[PDB]
Amino acid sequence: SGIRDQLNIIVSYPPTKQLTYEEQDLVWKFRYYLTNQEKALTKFLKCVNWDLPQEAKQALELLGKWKPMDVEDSLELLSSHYTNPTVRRYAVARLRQADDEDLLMYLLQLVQALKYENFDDIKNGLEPLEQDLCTFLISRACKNSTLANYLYWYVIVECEDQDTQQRDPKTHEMYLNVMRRFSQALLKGDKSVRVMRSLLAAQQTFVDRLVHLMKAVQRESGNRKKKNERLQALLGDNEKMNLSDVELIPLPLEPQVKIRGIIPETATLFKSALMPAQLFFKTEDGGKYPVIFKHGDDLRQDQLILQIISLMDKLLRKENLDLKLTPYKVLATSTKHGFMQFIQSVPVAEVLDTEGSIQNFFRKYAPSENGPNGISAEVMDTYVKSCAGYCVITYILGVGDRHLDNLLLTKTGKLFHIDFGYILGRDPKPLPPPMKLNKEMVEGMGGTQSEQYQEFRKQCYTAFLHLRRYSNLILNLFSLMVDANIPDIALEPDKTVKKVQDKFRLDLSDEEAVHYMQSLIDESVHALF
Ligand SMILES: Nc1ncc(-c2ccnc(Nc3ccncc3)n2)c(CC2CC2)n1
Repeated sequence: SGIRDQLNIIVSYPPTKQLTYEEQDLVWKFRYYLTNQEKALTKFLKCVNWDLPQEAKQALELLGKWKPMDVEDSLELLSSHYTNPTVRRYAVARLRQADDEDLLMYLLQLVQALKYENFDDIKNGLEPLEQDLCTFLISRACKNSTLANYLYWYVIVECEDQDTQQRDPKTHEMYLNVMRRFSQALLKGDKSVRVMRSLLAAQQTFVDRLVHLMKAVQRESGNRKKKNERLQALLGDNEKMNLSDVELIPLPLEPQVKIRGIIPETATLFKSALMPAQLFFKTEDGGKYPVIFKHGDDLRQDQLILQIISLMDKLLRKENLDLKLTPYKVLATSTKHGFMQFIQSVPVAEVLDTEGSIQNFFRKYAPSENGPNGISAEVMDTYVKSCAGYCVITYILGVGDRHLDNLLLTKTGKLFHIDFGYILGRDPKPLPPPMKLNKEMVEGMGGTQSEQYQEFRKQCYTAFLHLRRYSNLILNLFSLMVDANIPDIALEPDKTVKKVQDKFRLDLSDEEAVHYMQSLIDESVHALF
């Protein structure tokens, strides 16, 4: 039997690779032989004409007898492609074997995946073991405060979405029903479950008041110094604003952190057009949590990229590879405003302007005599690792608008990227390089002939080989985002996944891919001359 060779190629395919008429009839011919292969069920379900009552009936029979698929593959079954109630329930049942830690990593996409669900089932669950996506998400949210906090904010922003409201009123109403269903489930739950609902309410009003505070500061006609004094004044008045002192509510940005209020004196506005605020949150244990509060911007694209960077960091750490990345938290509280976790760092542009180079900066704040080029071995290892991680991650996500004001550096050697306005190949200038690696980074690791540069390339291959192994999960997650109001996705929804897939070079073998990665680093470093 030599047919199993061509058959195994079809099974190993990416989730978004369309099966040809020939491949389709080959999978449908050998269905029963494939019931022992789990990664095959995925390929089997896309051969079925679900509009044919006889064909669907036999397929649902095979589903039952089939070796259950991994959580990662069940995500495909929740995309717009499947409408079969039984296939969608099967996906929920497989997603259920995953723990809350993995579930949270997928929550952003699953809230999107609700627009592919039965809208009538969602509405009818409202008061006048085999759950749908809505029922499952609420079920898990009632048992986990962290899960419930993100479910609240991810859904509220979709309700608030005015573009969805006018261009698709059916979808907007479904999300209001998802919110109503969640609120209903919380009020019907235990003593612990019912307090969760008032905590979400408290956070909502805190955000509402914080929004109002931002608008009140702009009433002050004066300069930034006068605007800052205005911000600090209003923040001190807890009778009026009620933001310096509040009952310990979870921080929307990181719900595991409970807060007492915002320190009024250390609160300032950033020198930028939209003037976002830098706010220090008093935690329950007397600590400080710096946040950026942005009003007049849609953080949903940055929220998606940072959620993917977080997943890629977790996947790499799981493979015993800590590339010292900065997956800072981003939570959108509206389509008009949101939070970002503040990381203490210096933009690479300010590094050059004040110290001349990265290596000078490193020598100033972290010197070591026997260390490479007079810099600490720990700081240098951190920098080489982070450069590598970000080089591969930005390449995969096709991050544009890379300039030295949105490349940040820490004194501990951590290098990270911010502001993901241009993603999936888009850039302000035409013909962008596929590898975003500038001369400043190369010079920081001691030039193209250093041992650090060789380690950097090595780390790049490792990271690229590890992330390619997780392409199925990443591509499934991006596939659930196709119809989301994410600017760089909404431009070409139908072409989005393919833009990510091509970066993996899944056509090449592990050895060929390392060759491609080493040449791509070569050609980009070459172009810098
Ligand atoms: N769009 C955007 N995306 C991310 C960040 C961000 C996120 C996390 N940490 C930091 N840190 C710094 C940044 C600039 N200078 C020092 C630290 N910045 C920022 C910078 C804030 C001025 C608005 N903007």
